[PDB]
Amino acid sequence: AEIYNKDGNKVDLYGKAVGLHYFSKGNGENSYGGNGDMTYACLGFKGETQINSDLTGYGQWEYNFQGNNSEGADAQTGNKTRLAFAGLKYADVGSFDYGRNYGVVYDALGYTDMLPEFGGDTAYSDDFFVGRVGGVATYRNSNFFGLVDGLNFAVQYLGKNERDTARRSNGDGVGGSISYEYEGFGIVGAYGAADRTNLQEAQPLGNGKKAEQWATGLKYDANNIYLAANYGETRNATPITNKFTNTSGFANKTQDVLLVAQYQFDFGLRPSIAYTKSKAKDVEGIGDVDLVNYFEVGATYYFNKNMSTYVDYIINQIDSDNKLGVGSDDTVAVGIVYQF
Amino acid sequence: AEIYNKDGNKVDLYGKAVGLHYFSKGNGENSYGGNGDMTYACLGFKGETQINSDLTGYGQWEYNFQGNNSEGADAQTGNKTRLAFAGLKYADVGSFDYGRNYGVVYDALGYTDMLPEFGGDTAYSDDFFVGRVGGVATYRNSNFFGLVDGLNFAVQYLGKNERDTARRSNGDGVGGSISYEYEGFGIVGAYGAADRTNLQEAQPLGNGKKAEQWATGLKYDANNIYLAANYGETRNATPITNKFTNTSGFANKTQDVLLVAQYQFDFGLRPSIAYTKSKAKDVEGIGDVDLVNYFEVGATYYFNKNMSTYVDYIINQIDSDNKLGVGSDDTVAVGIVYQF
Amino acid sequence: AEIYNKDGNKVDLYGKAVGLHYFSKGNGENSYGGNGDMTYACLGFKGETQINSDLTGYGQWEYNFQGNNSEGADAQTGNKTRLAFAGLKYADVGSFDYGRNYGVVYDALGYTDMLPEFGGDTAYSDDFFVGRVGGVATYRNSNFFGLVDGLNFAVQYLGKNERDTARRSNGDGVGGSISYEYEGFGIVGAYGAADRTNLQEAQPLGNGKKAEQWATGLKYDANNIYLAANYGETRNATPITNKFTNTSGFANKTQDVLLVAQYQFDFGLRPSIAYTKSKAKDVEGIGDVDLVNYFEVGATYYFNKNMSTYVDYIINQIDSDNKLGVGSDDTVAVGIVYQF
Repeated sequence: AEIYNKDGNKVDLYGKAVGLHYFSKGNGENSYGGNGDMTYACLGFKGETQINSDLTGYGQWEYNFQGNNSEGADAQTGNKTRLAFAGLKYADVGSFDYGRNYGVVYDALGYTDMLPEFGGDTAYSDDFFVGRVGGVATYRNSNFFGLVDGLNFAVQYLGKNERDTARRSNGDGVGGSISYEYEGFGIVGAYGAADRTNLQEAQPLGNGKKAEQWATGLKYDANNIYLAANYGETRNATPITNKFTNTSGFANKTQDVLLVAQYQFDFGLRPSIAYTKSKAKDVEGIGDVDLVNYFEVGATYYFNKNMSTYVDYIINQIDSDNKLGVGSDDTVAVGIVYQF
Repeated sequence: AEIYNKDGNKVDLYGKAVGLHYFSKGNGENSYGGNGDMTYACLGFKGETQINSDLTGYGQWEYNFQGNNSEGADAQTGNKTRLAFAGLKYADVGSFDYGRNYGVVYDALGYTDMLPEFGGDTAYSDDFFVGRVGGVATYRNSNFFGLVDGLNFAVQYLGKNERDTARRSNGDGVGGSISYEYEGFGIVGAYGAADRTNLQEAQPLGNGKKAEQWATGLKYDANNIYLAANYGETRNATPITNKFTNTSGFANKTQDVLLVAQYQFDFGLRPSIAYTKSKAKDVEGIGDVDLVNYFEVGATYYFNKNMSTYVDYIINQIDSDNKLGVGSDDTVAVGIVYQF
Repeated sequence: AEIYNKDGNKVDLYGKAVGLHYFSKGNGENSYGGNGDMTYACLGFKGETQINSDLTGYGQWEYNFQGNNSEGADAQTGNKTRLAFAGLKYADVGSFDYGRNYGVVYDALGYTDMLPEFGGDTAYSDDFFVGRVGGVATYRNSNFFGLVDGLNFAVQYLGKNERDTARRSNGDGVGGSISYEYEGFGIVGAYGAADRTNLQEAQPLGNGKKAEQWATGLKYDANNIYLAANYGETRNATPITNKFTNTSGFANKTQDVLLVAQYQFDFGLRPSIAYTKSKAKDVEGIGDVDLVNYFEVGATYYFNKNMSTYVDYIINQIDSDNKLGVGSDDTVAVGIVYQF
């Protein structure tokens, strides 16, 4: 909600309270999304100041406050800053920002990341260019310097992040994307390669000294209709765990397909139908193994722009003999969202 | 403070900075409330949107930021989300919300939870239905569907929370309350029973497979006067620790009495007089032992609706030979509160 | 940004998103400021209510959210509340506040704590009276009860803080300051002494039962010019670590000199030139050792009051044979700040 707007500076303080619950049989250990209370709340700000007609400054921070922990020792579990960056937009020359932000490949994956509660399986956090990462410098151009409406691109420099954990670490890398949007249609191609840290390489699964990720996306967004499609691949980038051996590392290779179709009724109901499949190839010891494989049926009802509720049902297609131990049970999310 | 209110959506951003200090002899280890700096600050939001004339959506999140930690490793100690839920209110049909909220028995205990700094001893957190818990679905009706002014009730479903700690865990349960308020008078009855988790049962103290809690309250609230009274009981629900053996678990049984009398002078001074006693029965090994037992004399002065100060003095009646090791020294809290 | 102002109560919600990066050779282990992403964001509030013409209440809380952590286990690293206090200002009698705030000696050190990114080396946190500490009661008088324009003083009572760490602990103490400001000129003297805790005394380095710190400052602040100077000394107060032996404690004695000169161009550019040197004396085992020693060249450009960028370059004068192991490499900070 725009809580401030004077002297060319407007601040938007936003946030949401999400009452959420997951339903899965058993202890949800073998299910797709887990089982039980998953309530949480978000709080963040979006600032934008007009330094003059062509130059705009801006900044954004967003935090995740878990609402399913006790007030005891476990109180902070799951709490984190999602975004934190600042930047400048200049006329038609483009924009540049730095800090914790979305990797460029997400410019692709963003297409299908539209399910009510699940979806966007391949958009992992602190995983190179697919989701939110720290230390990214990002340049973005819109409409090819104003010369070609609908043609956009971005380049992104990822700075090395040596964390205590191989899963949350990364070496330096570069990534870019090109997308074109013409009247309800949109197409994108995104790609990024990077160095893997010593620790990442010291992991049991996966083998290489470079990490790659590219995805393409197609979408039809108009007339209350939303059909989007994604296909991407990766090398030594996708994090995987062998639940049996308790071994971890990255998939040597994965081929990812995400499909989504939705419709927005004028009365507030937005039904959703999706399909996701991500399969690892050449996993040391296992061979080819599905990481994600399901159908999704769900719906969101919007009371207005501030209130809504939804049910997200995952019809898991992963089978019980999945070599890595990926769960095979279904998961049903019900939630009630307030937001400003 | 209502920082936003447009298009039927109003957001209230609130918070307080509390300079606080406890005075107790010794290392406050044997005193009632501890000794030293207890400064803290709170920040939260309360949103409410009018979906139309009969339907209202809403949400609330509230966080506790300890202000007595260093900027070192201990910086996060005591930090937590107190509330986090969303819900809908429909005409005279009632309201329903879900997320982290107050257990139904607190509908009773809330009566005497009015001391300047202490009080509400029996309203523990993550303790079934007495204080704030996670995963509660709560339905509340006011004025019996609009048919009977002053008659209100609530039912509440508690979802199982299996935490690493027996103290912060719980099984599924149900609770409800009925209260009636007629011209300054108010009466309530609250009750809830629930399953105890494996771990809770694996504890040394307490013995059962179900946890119960009920409290009743009477109050006179009018003409600058506030006299409230509470009496409740519990079975295998109250958490207790034997400081000697370092053993823990829950009291098999407790009988709780809380008394409060206060007066609001027109010039801002609100003196307070209270009495609290909670006694455990059949504690394995000890027998009958007082958990809480004191008198309270204190005062709050309100400069205005945003500023105030207070002194809360606990005249501890617990004696030095208390079998569990509950402290016997007095505690005096002084604080200065700014709030918006 | 003043987001609220009604009925004599105004709240100012402020914050900033800082994209920041450090450049140092090697693993920045031997450099002055480290190497890599140092992005972060701040959020805090400042409230002030007019209880009447002479009496003002107020409160302030400020939090630091690190933006260079992953969304994993390390997510909370570096997060902390910087300030948290409440107080009252009465006519010309002065003000008094309590909670986490700035120690009185900082009334001196504040003079030179003006570098774009570095500087204020001696203003440590949770280090008695030099930086932010918890549990400080502070009385401040301005203009000597209104009788002498420009004459100000403060007294401060520090309450004992026994933390798990000797570095973050403190015993009771008292401190005061006197400063005088006449037309662009300002002079200050600050001093404080305190008890050292058992644990602090149990440390290998440093020897005493009392901790002292005093600093004086001179400054010329006018006509776009800023020249400030600080000289202070300490006894058993400055925390020091022997990187070789991995030993820690406090310097028996230190002599600190901080120098700063800056100029604000009308077009937004504020160049900066500074010099800092802090040298420990009588360090058990080493003798005299420099703790900090460098020159600083840097610049800040202000697009407007909400946006800016800067480069801070540290020309480290510490030499590679520094007995304690203090790093000798240079560090260059580049950052882009959005703030409201």
